[PDB]
Amino acid sequence: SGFRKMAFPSGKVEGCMVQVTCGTTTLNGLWLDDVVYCPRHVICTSEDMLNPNYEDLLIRKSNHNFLVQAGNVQLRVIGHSMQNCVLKLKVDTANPKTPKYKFVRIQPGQTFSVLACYNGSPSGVYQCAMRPNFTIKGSFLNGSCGSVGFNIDYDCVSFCYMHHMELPTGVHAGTDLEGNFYGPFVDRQTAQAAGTDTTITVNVLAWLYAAVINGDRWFLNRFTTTLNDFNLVAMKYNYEPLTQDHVDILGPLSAQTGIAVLDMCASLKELLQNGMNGRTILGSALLEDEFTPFDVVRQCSGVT
Amino acid sequence: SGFRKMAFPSGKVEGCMVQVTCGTTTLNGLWLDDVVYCPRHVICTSEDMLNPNYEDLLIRKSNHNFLVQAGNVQLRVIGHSMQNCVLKLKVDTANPKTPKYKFVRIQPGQTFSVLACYNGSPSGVYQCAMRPNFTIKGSFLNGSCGSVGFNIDYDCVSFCYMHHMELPTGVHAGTDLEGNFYGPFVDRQTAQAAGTDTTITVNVLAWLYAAVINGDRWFLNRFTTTLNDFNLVAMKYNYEPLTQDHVDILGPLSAQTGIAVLDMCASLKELLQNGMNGRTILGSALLEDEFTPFDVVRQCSGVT
Ligand SMILES: *[C@]1(O)C(=O)N(CC(=O)O)c2ccc(CC)cc21
Ligand SMILES: *[C@]1(O)C(=O)N(CC(=O)O)c2ccc(CC)cc21
Repeated sequence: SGFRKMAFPSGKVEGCMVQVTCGTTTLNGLWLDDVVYCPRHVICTSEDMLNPNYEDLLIRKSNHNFLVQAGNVQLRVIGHSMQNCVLKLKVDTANPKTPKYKFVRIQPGQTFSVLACYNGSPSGVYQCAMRPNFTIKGSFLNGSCGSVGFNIDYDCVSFCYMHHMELPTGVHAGTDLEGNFYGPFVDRQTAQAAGTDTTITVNVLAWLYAAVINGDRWFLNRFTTTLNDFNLVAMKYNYEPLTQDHVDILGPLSAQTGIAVLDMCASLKELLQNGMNGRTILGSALLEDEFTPFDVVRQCSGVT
Repeated sequence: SGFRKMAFPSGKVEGCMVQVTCGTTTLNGLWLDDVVYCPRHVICTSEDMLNPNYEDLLIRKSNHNFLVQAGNVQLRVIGHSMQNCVLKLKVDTANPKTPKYKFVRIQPGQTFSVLACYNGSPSGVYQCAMRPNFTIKGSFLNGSCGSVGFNIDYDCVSFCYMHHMELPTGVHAGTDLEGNFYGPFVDRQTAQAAGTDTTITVNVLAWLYAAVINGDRWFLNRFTTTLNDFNLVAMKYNYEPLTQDHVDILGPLSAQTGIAVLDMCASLKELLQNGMNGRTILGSALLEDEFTPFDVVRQCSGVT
């Protein structure tokens, strides 16, 4: 019993974190096999950040200008290339602690763990979600760029995010491990605003199922709804539209609890219209949307 | 910018988790040097749990009745002893991945990370706090016993908790690594009720300082208070009494923000009396009390 915001064990990713320094800029790198992946803005000064031409700035850099340190030992850089917004630094040593891994580009609403690092050293791990506007709400200070987001399936780490930026509003932006930003963001110190940060409806429903499984049932109402009626209310409350794909994904949670997906939708609709009335659900006074249906199944079943 | 519920990187603790089986019961163990620590109720059947006499049950057990597996390899048990509510299993091999470590008994209000495990395998990591009634609100399923709580200071892991029990209300109880339970709980399947779960006042204030540092300032009021006036309101709201020791501990956060501790107390007093009014602080609709002042300093400064 009990339901917590839980991150994946971070050991497999801690064994991959390195420090990358180019001139006077230092950030984090991800060492997998004989390649170190890092934000391409490691080559920039704070002045260059205002309007960088990365291809031009990279002409002035050779292999020996990238200092990669793993623990307290220096790695030899034998090649470098820019792929989208990441630099790939070929090193002469394969990372002995390289886990089984994949690079995945996640969809909005998907959750992942972030191992926040500074100078190639892990400081903490937390769980977050790719917002529908393609930002994440992380906890990142100067030097955190290059910190990665990931999911784990038994022994394989699927890297899905690398941190690159903080928008002027304090929210965060980054890329997949191929260097492609999530959303319309660019690695430039220019005013970039995020779109509407809607609530991830399918995740709120999954978390309502977790609440029922853990005994918080006060919010269960005597109503049902349809996808179209529910979505009219969801639109009004800045909730993402619910599709039949989302209903399908909640099927195992509906089966475990005996609560039809549309009945849970009607309970959510009443919570939106009436509010919490000073009550809590799983120790929260707001509806939590950073647990996917897969997260709820995993946590409630004890997947290791 | 941004403030998250963050756990310590778990790698150092993942390298210590083992599976301990005695007869038909399997739980987790913590392998440090040549000793494996685990809940003494690994020797019990579900029937024994109702009214166990551990000393008597242990007479029927020899070294070879404790099966310890680290990864997919069996460890040889060459000694066993009961210390309070934990068993210490001496093994013939020192754990090669033993980090620098200490065993600490924490005070209520102190936070720590839990690496939830099943069959000696890590499933997730989350941050929690020792409640003032000496329970924790974790996420633990059957077989999670033996999972540990810890804090890290650079390279030294201070183990503070081992999971032993779930109370009939869904809250959790356990011991320090010397086997002494936090609070009045016993390792027996008998109705045990928790006392008042008060709010950790000093932690709420630390989190209000984190909110100010991250730009959420709407709640800052034009008032001040005294410790005695504040405590009269805190008692009414089931908040822990604030002492001058707590004020001292908030000193660095008071200095960083320029907000006197007693002014923050008056802002908290107004939040308690007026409520949030549908507003949020750091994405929360309730006042968060599972960040200590040390956690706020660490996260806001980037300690690795
Ligand atoms: C990136 O290098 C970094 O560490 N940060 C700080 C952060 O808080 O995220 C940051 C902020 C902005 C930019 C512009 C692309 C880069 C970085
Ligand atoms: C302990 O062996 C365990 O794993 N659990 C399950 C839990 O959800 O915490 C448990 C519950 C009760 C007791 C009685 C002491 C032991 C354990």
